[PDB]
Amino acid sequence: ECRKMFGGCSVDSDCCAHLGCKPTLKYCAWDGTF
Repeated sequence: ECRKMFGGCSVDSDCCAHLGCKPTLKYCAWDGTF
């Protein structure tokens, strides 16, 4: 039960792989390639 793009989180360890909770915002921003 992890989080995905536009899922909503608080800490970096609150989303699935290839995702990162935005520090300025509050959601998992997928950044695998970019």
